[PDB]
Amino acid sequence: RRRQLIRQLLERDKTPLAILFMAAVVGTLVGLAAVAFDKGVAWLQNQRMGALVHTADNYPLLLTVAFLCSAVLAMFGYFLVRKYAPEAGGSGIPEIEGALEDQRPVRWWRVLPVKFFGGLGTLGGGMVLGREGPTVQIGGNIGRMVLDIFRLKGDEARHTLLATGAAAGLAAAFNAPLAGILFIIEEMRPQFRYTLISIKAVFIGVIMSTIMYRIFNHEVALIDVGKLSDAPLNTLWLYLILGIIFGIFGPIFNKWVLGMQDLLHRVHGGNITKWVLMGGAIGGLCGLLGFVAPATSGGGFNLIPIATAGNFSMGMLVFIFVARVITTLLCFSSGAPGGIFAPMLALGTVLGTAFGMVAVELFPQYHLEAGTFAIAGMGALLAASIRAPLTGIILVLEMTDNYQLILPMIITGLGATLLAQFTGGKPLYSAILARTLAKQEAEQ
Amino acid sequence: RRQLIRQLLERDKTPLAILFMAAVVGTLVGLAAVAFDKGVAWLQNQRMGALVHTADNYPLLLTVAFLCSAVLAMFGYFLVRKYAPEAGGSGIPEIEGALEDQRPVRWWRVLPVKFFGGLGTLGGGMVLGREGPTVQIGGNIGRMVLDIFRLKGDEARHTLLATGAAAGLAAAFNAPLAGILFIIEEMRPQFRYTLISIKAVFIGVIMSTIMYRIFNHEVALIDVGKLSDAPLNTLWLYLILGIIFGIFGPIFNKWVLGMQDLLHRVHGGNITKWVLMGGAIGGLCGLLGFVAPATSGGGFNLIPIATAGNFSMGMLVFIFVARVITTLLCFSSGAPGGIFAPMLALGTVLGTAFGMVAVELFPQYHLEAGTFAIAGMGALLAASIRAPLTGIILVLEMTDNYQLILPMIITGLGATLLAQFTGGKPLYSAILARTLAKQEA
Ligand SMILES: [F-]
Ligand SMILES: [F-]
Repeated sequence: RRRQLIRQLLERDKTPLAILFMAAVVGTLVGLAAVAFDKGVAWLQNQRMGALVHTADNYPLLLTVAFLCSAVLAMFGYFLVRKYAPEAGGSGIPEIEGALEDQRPVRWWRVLPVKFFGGLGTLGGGMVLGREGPTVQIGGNIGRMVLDIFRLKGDEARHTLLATGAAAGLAAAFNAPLAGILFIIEEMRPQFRYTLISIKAVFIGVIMSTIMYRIFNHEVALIDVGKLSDAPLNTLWLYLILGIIFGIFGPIFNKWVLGMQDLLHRVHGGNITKWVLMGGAIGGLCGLLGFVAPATSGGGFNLIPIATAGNFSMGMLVFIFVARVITTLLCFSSGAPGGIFAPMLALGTVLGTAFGMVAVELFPQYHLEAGTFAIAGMGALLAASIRAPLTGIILVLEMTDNYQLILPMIITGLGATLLAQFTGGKPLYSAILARTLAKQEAEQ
Repeated sequence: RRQLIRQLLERDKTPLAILFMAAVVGTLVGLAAVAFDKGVAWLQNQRMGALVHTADNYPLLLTVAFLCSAVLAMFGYFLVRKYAPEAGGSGIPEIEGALEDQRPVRWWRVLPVKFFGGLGTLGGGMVLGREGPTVQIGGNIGRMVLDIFRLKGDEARHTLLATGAAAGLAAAFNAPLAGILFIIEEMRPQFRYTLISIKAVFIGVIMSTIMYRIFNHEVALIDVGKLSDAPLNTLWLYLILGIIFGIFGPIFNKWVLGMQDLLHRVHGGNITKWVLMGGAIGGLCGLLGFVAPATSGGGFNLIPIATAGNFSMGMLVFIFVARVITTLLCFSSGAPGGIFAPMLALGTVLGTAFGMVAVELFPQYHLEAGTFAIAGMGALLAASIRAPLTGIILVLEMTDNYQLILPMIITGLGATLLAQFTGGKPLYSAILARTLAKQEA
């Protein structure tokens, strides 16, 4: 196989100029789409705040329009899903993972407007769900759309522009080019066999995406956490312990999401009307909570900087974790459109923060900042539930810019994946793609 | 399909034996890396103490500089030609080859040869990098524990071979991420599926890196400080720089390939002419290493000086040209040692130089030449080696200027794109190719 290799080695990294140029087009569109989705979600969150001020006096009246406003956007969001694109329910990452395995269709004439407007409903409603879901799926669909439209032939191209769309989609959601590129080549591409995905092409797509997000979102980070302290070698072992804690919690959380998926399916049975109604119910609870306890609802990015800063009481940190596990499960396992990726960042941060606080009081010889532990914890549920540690690590890095915590981040994440393996849990995105592929055979 | 459904449910279940064994490879590679590194510096130190003992007679001191290196160089080329020829050059093509199951991992021979061979050429003050030694030694250690413990399986032969080379790049740069990424972007078999456990390579890189940190904490290899940000209206300049690196990459690639041949003439393959040529080249490096230290050595000392704009335009043009020369000479001569880091110094100098032109041409941009230095620093890597992802994340891990991530990515990508469009190849892949073809011929 030697002579073939020599031929192959000499022909390496020669992506067809067509695919390279098209990567740039996919990037650019995904980016603008992502920017819009973001700007849309923000506008609805804002009109909702403008309603609570038009009725800021009558608390029971105000507690009502807080509920209804979400409920309507929730329902409308669930409705676009169940009626026109069932594949746009849930995250949007198993579905494009499916598409990379050539085992799920990319119906872009339906998913684009369903994911976009349906997500705009759930997120803009104030539900506990992340933009990644929508942007990744949207991005890949936009990937497919420019494939079809220019009728590019080849396996390389289909897989490439599909992958580029998802990577440009993740990048634009977090202002995280490296994490987008990495996510594809760690999680997203097909895991069990070879593929022809030009990394350089995913690259170009991602760049263009990130430049578009930059044209419209310059000067304000999603997460400013400032420059935290260092970690001395004698402190490293504590991070292993935090990893192990995520590691056994990872799989447990995974069960609750799959389990809740089932338990919630009972309530509506498949029925579009019960389902939509159950959507406005969960939706409204979030709009409500988003007023009376805003750290238990929404994206959770706001409470990231706070937990890292030490401005939360252990009691509040325990409250926020428990509550959010509850609302994360409700919002995602109910099948609304939207990711579960970003909400795992908040759950991560909170849990680590609290660990840091206990680490500070038990160990003053160490000179701890509980904030280093929050930051090692932020990508850690990503590690133990999604089993994409290399991506959560680089993603947290890009968002928090605390490179001195590298060793700490890597060790925590790693400890989490190891214990997630060892206690019999599985990558959450893969376990979802599976039940969906298996239902695509059970009813046959 | 039903195959897939059973695959997804079984995903990321690396055999515990492979995981525990990664820990030991990483540790052994970390230790070995450290030892290699302290060895090199010690010898570099001695040579500095010999120039002090004779610091009066200028033509005498020029001599003992030449000789101390010449001898060490000779001892280095010697250990390779005599006991382990697969430990000539960089060492990455070889391990790549190994992972393709097309080259042998003779660890009983490569470990001591690459270690002491590297010790000589590097410690003598030649323009080479510790990666070659450390990645090869690390892969070889990986095979070594695999043999010794008799681990059967393709996954085990491919994983432990990989975690060893990642751990050895991590340890030579204090870049745990770049270690990991180099495996997935460049080292792994590029044209077919492989069962290499990413989680396991990770573990090896952690243990490797920790070892290095036990013995090298509190000092970084490159400190550059915090540089300015890069305005959107400033981004197109980085595209241009990457274009410049993109056309030069392939040309420089030809030159390393050709100089390999043109030096292979001088000695014909003969151990004595070869080891002698070695001491001339090494002698030249210990000599330049005193009269103009910027033209010789690893190159790390001038990167901060270049980034802080503390060189003149002329002094940069010189240093660059001077290094193109002493880089080809040192590495195309077959001396044990990587070409990977000497590209970092090259990429930095070109950048700074481009940066300085930008400053005087566009005062409206409020530019800092150091930002082009950092964008360029991993750009030659992108152009010649064609691992832009590993380049970018490596420079990030060493320079800590993340606000330059767009400019760095843009320049690097403009580098790979133009390298491809001008017919250049992945230099590591071109070398493994050359070696596999000269095999079956
Ligand atoms: F998700
Ligand atoms: F090299």
